[PDB]
Amino acid sequence: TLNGGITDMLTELANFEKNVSQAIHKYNAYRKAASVIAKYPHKIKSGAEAKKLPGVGTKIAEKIDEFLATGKLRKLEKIRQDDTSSSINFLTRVSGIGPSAARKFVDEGIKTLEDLRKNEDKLNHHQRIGLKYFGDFEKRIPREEMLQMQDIVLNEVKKVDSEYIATVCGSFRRGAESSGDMDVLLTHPSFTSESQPKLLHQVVEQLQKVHFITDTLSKGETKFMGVCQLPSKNDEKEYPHRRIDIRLIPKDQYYCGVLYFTGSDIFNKNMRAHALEKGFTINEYTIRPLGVTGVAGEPLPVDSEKDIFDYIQWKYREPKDRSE
DNA sequence: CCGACGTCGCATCAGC
DNA sequence: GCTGATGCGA
DNA sequence: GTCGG
Ligand SMILES: Cc1cn([C@H]2C[C@H](O)[C@@H](COP(=O)(O)NP(=O)(O)OP(=O)(O)O)O2)c(=O)[nH]c1=O
Ligand SMILES: [Mn+2]
Ligand SMILES: [Mn+2]
Ligand code: NA
Ligand code: NA
Repeated sequence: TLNGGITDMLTELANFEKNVSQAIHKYNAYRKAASVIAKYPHKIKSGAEAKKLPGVGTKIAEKIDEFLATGKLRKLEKIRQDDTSSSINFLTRVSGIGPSAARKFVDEGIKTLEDLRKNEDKLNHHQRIGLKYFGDFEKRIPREEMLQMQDIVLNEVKKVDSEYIATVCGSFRRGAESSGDMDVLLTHPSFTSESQPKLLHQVVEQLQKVHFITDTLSKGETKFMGVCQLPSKNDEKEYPHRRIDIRLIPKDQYYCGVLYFTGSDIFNKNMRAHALEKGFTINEYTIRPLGVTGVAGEPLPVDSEKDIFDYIQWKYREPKDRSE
């Protein structure tokens, strides 16, 4: 919060670029700038000072100058009172409503949650779920609830077939005190690259049967996106509904998957950079050697996370030490 | 100057 | 009905 | 919007 006013500003600008102007690369630019400023251990005195940071250029330096001198940005203040733009930006907070749908809604006079509630038949299945759990989906999940959620998922998975391997990844696996969602990775010895596709279905079905999974956003043969909720403790207040994903991955690509979806974002980029250095290319699925001309060879056998590290001469890093 | 900038599974649309 | 495009989330 | 080939 050292430069909180600046990073709040850049984040708000980022959102209007994505949701209103539909300029995804400007969105990412503003977030890159906000992130590098968020890490900078001094209170910024000038735009010139900030411009030394990678990701902060001429225009943002100009904006920072205006903010420091006046306490605001004229453009941002203006788009804030724009009823059309502020409404488009807001509606995209509904899961399933992106920039395109939000624009169409506002175009025909639908600008609020209240308006969405009045117009169910113009909402697809995902958008209806996003509306129903609008509040819940914006809450974070305390680690304690995540632990209880993990208890349920690992138990039910093993109950379906004890040969399943399941891992809760993401921020939880890195040991975070709270999480945005629950990322579950699943594999099974009978599922390889060279291979039934009811393997995901039976796990989803069992979680529905014990009433853990409450809604489905999408479900194919390899990826489930949905909603879950912990059971209510006696006559206590109900737990918020939570977002849960389940990914079914071939055995031979499982740990490349666990690595990637454990993160963090930044650790992943660093690791992949070091791999090219050492002559390897790592994606979410595999690790392949690069020839002298840059030609990628066959995927290398991986039977653990650590295997990936050994391939690239890196010593195993604990998930709790993967913030970068 | 001017193109890159993460990527891909699933739901649903657009065209035929 | 089928194929490819588009929107969306993360 | 920022970067860099
Ligand atoms: C979206 C995204 C995902 N990942 C792979 C690694 C992210 O850390 C990770 C898990 O994704 P997540 O749930 O979007 N992020 P998180 O679990 O670290 O954070 P949170 O608990 O959802 O807030 O998956 C990336 O490497 N880059 C990304 O941009
Ligand atoms: Mn997550
Ligand atoms: Mn996630
Ligand atoms: Na800079
Ligand atoms: Na949305």
